Amino acid sequence: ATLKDQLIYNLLKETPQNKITVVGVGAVGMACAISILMKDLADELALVDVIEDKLKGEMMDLQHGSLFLRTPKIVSGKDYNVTANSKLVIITAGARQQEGESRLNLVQRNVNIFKFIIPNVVKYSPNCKLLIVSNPVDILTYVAWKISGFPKNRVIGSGCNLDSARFRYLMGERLGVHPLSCHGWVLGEHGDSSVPVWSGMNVAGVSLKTLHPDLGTDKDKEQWKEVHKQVVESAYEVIKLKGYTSWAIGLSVADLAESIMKNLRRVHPVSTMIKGLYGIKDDVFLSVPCILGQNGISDLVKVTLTSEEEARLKKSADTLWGIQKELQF
Amino acid sequence: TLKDQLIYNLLKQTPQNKITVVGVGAVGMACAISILMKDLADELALVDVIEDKLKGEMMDLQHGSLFLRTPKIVSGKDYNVTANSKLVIITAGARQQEGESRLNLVQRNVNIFKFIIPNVVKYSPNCKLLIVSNPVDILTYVAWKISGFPKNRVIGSGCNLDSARFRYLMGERLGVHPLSCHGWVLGEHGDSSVPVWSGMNVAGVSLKTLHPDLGTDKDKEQWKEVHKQVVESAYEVIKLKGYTSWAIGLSVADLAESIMKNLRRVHPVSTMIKGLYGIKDDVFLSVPCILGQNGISDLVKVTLTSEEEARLKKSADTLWGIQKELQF
Amino acid sequence: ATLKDQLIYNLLKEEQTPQNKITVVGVGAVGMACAISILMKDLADELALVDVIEDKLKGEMMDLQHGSLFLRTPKIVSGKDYNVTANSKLVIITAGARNLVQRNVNIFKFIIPNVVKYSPNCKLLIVSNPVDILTYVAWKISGFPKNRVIGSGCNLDSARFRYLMGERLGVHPLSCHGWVLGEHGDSSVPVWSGMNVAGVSLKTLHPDLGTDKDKEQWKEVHKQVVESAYEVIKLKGYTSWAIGLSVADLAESIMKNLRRVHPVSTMIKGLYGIKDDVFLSVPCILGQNGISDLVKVTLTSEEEARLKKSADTLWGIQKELQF
Amino acid sequence: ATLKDQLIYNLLKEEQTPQNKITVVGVGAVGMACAISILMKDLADELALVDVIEDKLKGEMMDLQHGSLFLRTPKIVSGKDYNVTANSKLVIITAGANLVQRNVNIFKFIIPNVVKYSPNCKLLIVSNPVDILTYVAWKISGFPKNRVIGSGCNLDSARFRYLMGERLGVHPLSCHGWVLGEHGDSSVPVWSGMNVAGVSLKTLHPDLGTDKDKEQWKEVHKQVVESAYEVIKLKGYTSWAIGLSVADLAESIMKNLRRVHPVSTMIKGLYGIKDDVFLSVPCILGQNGISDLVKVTLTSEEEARLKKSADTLWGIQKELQF
Ligand SMILES: NC(=O)c1ccc[n+]([C@@H]2O[C@H](COP(=O)([O-])OP(=O)(O)OC[C@H]3O[C@@H](n4cnc5c(N)ncnc54)[C@H](O)[C@@H]3O)[C@@H](O)[C@H]2O)c1
Ligand SMILES: NC(=O)c1ccc[n+]([C@@H]2O[C@H](COP(=O)([O-])OP(=O)(O)OC[C@H]3O[C@@H](n4cnc5c(N)ncnc54)[C@H](O)[C@@H]3O)[C@@H](O)[C@H]2O)c1
Ligand SMILES: NC(=O)c1ccc[n+]([C@@H]2O[C@H](COP(=O)([O-])OP(=O)(O)OC[C@H]3O[C@@H](n4cnc5c(N)ncnc54)[C@H](O)[C@@H]3O)[C@@H](O)[C@H]2O)c1
Ligand SMILES: NC(=O)c1ccc[n+]([C@@H]2O[C@H](COP(=O)([O-])OP(=O)(O)OC[C@H]3O[C@@H](n4cnc5c(N)ncnc54)[C@H](O)[C@@H]3O)[C@@H](O)[C@H]2O)c1
Ligand SMILES: O=C1N[C@](c2ccsc2)(c2cccc(Oc3ccc(F)cc3)n2)CC(O)=C1Sc1ccccc1Cl
Ligand SMILES: O=C1N[C@](c2ccsc2)(c2cccc(Oc3ccc(F)cc3)n2)CC(O)=C1Sc1ccccc1Cl
Ligand SMILES: O=C1N[C@](c2ccsc2)(c2cccc(Oc3ccc(F)cc3)n2)CC(O)=C1Sc1ccccc1Cl
Repeated sequence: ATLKDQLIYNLLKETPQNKITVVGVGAVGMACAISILMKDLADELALVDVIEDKLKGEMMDLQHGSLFLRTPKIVSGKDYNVTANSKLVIITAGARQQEGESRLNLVQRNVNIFKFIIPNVVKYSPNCKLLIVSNPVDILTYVAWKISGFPKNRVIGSGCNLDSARFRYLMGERLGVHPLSCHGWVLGEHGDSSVPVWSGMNVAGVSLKTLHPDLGTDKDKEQWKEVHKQVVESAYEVIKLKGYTSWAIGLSVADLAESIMKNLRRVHPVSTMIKGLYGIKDDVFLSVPCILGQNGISDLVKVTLTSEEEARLKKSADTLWGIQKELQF
Repeated sequence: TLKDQLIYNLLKQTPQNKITVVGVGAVGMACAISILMKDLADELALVDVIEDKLKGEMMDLQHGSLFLRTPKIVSGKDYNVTANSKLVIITAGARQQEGESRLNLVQRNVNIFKFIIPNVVKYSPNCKLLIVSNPVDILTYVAWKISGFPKNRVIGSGCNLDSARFRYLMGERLGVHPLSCHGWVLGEHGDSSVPVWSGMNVAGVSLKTLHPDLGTDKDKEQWKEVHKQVVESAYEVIKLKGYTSWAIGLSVADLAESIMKNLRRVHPVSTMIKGLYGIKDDVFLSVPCILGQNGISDLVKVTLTSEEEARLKKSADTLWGIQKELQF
Repeated sequence: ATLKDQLIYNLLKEEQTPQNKITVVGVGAVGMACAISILMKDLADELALVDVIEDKLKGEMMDLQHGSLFLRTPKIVSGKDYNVTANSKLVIITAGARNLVQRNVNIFKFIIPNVVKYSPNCKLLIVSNPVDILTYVAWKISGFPKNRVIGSGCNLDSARFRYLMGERLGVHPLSCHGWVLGEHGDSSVPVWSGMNVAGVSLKTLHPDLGTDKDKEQWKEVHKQVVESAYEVIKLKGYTSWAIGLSVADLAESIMKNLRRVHPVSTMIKGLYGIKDDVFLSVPCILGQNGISDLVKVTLTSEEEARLKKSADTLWGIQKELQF
Repeated sequence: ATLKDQLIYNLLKEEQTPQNKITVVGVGAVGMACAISILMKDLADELALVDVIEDKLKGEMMDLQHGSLFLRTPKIVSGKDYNVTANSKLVIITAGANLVQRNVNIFKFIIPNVVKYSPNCKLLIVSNPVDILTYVAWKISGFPKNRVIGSGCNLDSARFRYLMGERLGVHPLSCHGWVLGEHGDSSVPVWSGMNVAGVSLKTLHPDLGTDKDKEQWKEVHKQVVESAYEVIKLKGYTSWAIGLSVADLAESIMKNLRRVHPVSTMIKGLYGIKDDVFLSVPCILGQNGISDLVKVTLTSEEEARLKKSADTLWGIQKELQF
């Protein structure tokens, strides 16, 4: 008999219980993978990409670290059979933006990628929650929702989670306080058009807007509006300096994955179907504070916005619908 | 100011558990993320020669602060940023191209070390040095010679990764988690590494006793192939993704953990093995070491078979050959 | 209107089934140490507590709930009725007052049918003493396959042994390997042949290891394991922290399907000349289906005889039990 | 030669100073809950335990030591002699016997013994009445106010957030609310700062925390007080919730996180308080203890409860001999 048979007596012959799939093993996908592995959120990790060499190499590199991890099974493949029975599927797959090329071009190029991915994911994990990271995240969340046929609670966009995370870091740096104790919400459209909700900004329940009524206005001597401007600046700066962003997004995604996998019911700024709110009548996804758990977005926090903040959200929803109506599905 | 209206200042201290990472490439950054997610430091310093990459990497880590428990992340080309580090991790250096040997990088990484090591020692004279840059065994010796530090404070990542990979492969063959599969890969980190077949066990049950052909050419199960798979492992990963990062990042954080927490765990790491196995030269290679707050305080004297001791001295002879032809 | 309705807009109605639920039966010193350790290791999305003393039970549940801000287990429940334990992945039995096998078999006769009724697919983790007999009792009453009925067995004995080994060598217990097998407690067997640091056999280096002609008296380390148990009980009246931690470690392998090897009590019929339905500790592979595999340890004639003697004793008691 | 010498080659002799040492004084239900929580959060490289009951102390130490295989704290020590506490970064006082003079007398022995072995430590006071006993520890130690911290309203605040969470169907982490002033019966819920995702509950419901409230949110604070008495009535004491809240404070101190916590501090100069009185306000907590304070703007009613508490505490404090 084999050494295995000489050493081990088998009792049982024969599904993963807390499986997570990462689609796209680029810099974002891999940072999501390592963060999830170090937070023990899954009993099985699946990786999918179209570049087979890179995919196998990334899987092997992770597997070689098994001794230091508590995720006993790490798999990869171009075939979505490796994703079967995932509780959560994270989409970080995307086309590399060409020089000159417009952003509407990239939208459709990523829609074409999504037209192949989403049916393959839903076929192997029909009851999964979809977590969209790929840009433009608000449009691609809508695309994922339309293709999948899933109820809106199971289609989550990373949205303004990173924007809010960056805002809190910058707030923290200005005040000499840990970002955990600095509260502030960046809502609406992820990226350039995001809305800092000045009314909600506080340390220990002390409203910064109450203490300083000029907060977030051009009338502000301290120019706190620059803290939101810097959120936008930092994204461009990181890309200019290292060519991409990975660690910050990976960490923010693992945080969302934690609330879903552990059914924590924490409130996060994530992209959801906001039709019926703030005068929005189109099928658009934008970030609002959402209760996140085992069934995805179960609830949403109704944030009271100023006329300016509400108009900004409306304008973003009109822009997103404009792109969404002209997409080829 | 709004800061003064909101916060009243009471006090107008040195970092207590500071770690520096030198070299922010794929290895350095994987070491950084692994250390950050294991809460090993109250302060993380990053050093590199590439300005842009350094600032970008620091900023990317800082933007994830909300999800971390390391309140201070700093970077700079000037080593004043590294002052009073408990542990300095060196990952700076030229890496293998597809198929290239680690010994081929020695000359240019030794020059890189001639600049780094004096700068690190100047700002952290009492730190422990953790060397990752390849060839790791020779570069650990180089760091030891340049620094003038006692041998206990100069640690090379060594065969820690080789042993982790071996245990993973053992685990996959037996259907057991690597944590429960015990086996030691010693000597040089690389082509001349030694799998110690005598110490391979699950729950104290010797695999060599149960299968006397273990690690021999007479083996029908070809267990010797598990070690070949360990030797080839970096070459295969380099061929597929162009470098290795995750596995080494994880193994370094494991060593950082034993040092920062003074655990006194036994790890296969690069060390001054003069006086052991008939070695009379200042050779650095992997043996099981007790790792704590003062680095390597103790060494485990592994009993090697005639053939296993042979293979280890072959590894030591190779490394000394390269080591001896070096001007400081 | 409610402030909840003014603040929160509901999207989903029906709240689903718990995915990673753990139940602790008996909220004594052992049960509560098991509970806090599992909570601080984030092994469960829901924790259920059961006891017969209703006031203590509610107080313990409330004390844990008040620490929620510092935890990642969003639901903590308790009750005398086993409906609170429904759909548990793992049920830990620490129930009964801390000779006493007959009163403990009788409470198991009430507890086990109640646990299996609400969680038919759970793994059973038995801690209550005599753990080896009570694991057999749980197996018989539940009707579960042997893989889903685990006794804490020699896990604590082995942990204590490794601690003492570590202290003697100046090495962390994690790097000190040694297995204490068979019957939990006084009759446990230290397997001297498997004792090592970095794969270096202590018995090979010192052939007198675990013998009376040993000048270093390493046999005393096992003697100290037994002595320490009595000492802790003499000094504080019970043991809680060490058993709590060891149980959370078992819970981790099970919940995370790690397939790590642990010294736990299992049905060892067919091994070491044992022909009866007896549960004794051997190294077991632990995962989502409980004990899927067992490590066949090579024992000396003396070590094998000690297990056979323990098996004859345990079967003697077991034979006379009525279910 | 010994098996240890045959197996291990020693490189270093000198084995010195613990880098991240924590001491727990009083191994009762509170002390032991603090100990296990700190051990499971890997906050220390060394744990020291002190008590007057020698048998219980050794038994508790041994029970923790037997769990070493599952921990990352390589050294657990105990003793009646404070030599075991030398060079602690943090010293947690949970020792205890109206009741104030009995505890003051216990503190007159403890605090000098702690300060001589760990002159640079931060003192974390849990023993009740925590606000008076934090003042007592500060007076006896002679330490600057930044290094003398009372657990204060940390537990009150945590309980409040738990109850808020249960009412809203939201995790306590996402439910924000501050309970300040005097720990216990006289604690002040700051209704203005209560929010979920920056949405002020008082703005949405102006009747929040008043008797005019049809939803009776004032009852959530009443329930915080009710729950403390209930837990004591049901199990005889509280341990897990306090051990966890202390471990959270220990984390921000040991890791220099600079997180904001409701803890007891010397509040002379604030809210018209002119006496040396300790009570809870949101404090920035790090490696030097309380480095900063958040100046919370309070209503007339909230400020009145806090000043009233300060007058009462000073009344007791002036009538104490030490
Ligand atoms: N939401 C956020 O805050 C945030 C932040 C940073 C980046 N991003 C986005 O995440 C995406 C990925 O970023 P990146 O840096 O990792 O890009 P990347 O180019 O490095 O990686 C993308 C990966 O997607 C893969 N891919 C392409 N087509 C695929 C397909 N049909 N199936 C599976 N995989 C496929 C590629 O092969 C590649 O490996 C981008 O769209 C980016 O804009 C979002
Ligand atoms: N098991 C192991 O020990 C192990 C495993 C994998 C890789 N490695 C080694 O780690 C090293 C780094 O690998 P990599 O993939 O990160 O290479 P990399 O090219 O991605 O990064 C190397 C970094 O070193 C920096 N650097 C060069 N000179 C420097 C200087 N004088 N000061 C500071 N920084 C300087 C570079 O600028 C670069 O950022 C290599 O030597 C590699 O072989 C070791
Ligand atoms: N296997 C080991 O290594 C190990 C180590 C230590 C203790 N133990 C055992 O664990 C058990 C418990 O220890 P303890 O110190 O917590 O005892 P304990 O007396 O403090 O607590 C026992 C609890 O069981 C409860 N109980 C009694 N009947 C019950 C019933 N029908 N249903 C539910 N609960 C019931 C009691 O009310 C009590 O709360 C003992 O049998 C003890 O010997 C085992
Ligand atoms: N939110 C809070 O601040 C909070 C919550 C709960 C309890 N507490 C307080 O914590 C304290 C302890 O609670 P407990 O349940 O553990 O009490 P306990 O009676 O169980 O334990 C107290 C311990 O203090 C020890 N002790 C007495 N004198 C001592 C001395 N001179 N030196 C060292 N140790 C000594 C006792 O021996 C005993 O072990 C009480 O004052 C209690 O009110 C505070
Ligand atoms: O950090 C980030 N790096 C990004 C990136 C990552 C790899 S290439 C580009 C990045 C950065 C700057 C503009 C930018 O513009 C876009 C927007 C959509 C699109 F399809 C392509 C580029 N994208 C993607 C992204 O969304 C973020 S977050 C961010 C972006 C802008 C403002 C504020 C925030 Cl918080
Ligand atoms: O640490 C412990 N405290 C105990 C206890 C718990 C509450 S009151 C008594 C304790 C101690 C001594 C004998 C004792 O009696 C028994 C009874 C039945 C039985 F199967 C084993 C021991 N029980 C329970 C227990 O099993 C342990 S572990 C242990 C016990 C004896 C020797 C070695 C070890 Cl490792
Ligand atoms: O949970 C708790 N259990 C307590 C206890 C602990 C062991 S015996 C009594 C507890 C509870 C109720 C009143 C009570 O009264 C006292 C008695 C003596 C004294 F010096 C201070 C307070 N003590 C101590 C304590 O401070 C808390 S927290 C708390 C207490 C009251 C209201 C609100 C909160 Cl958050």
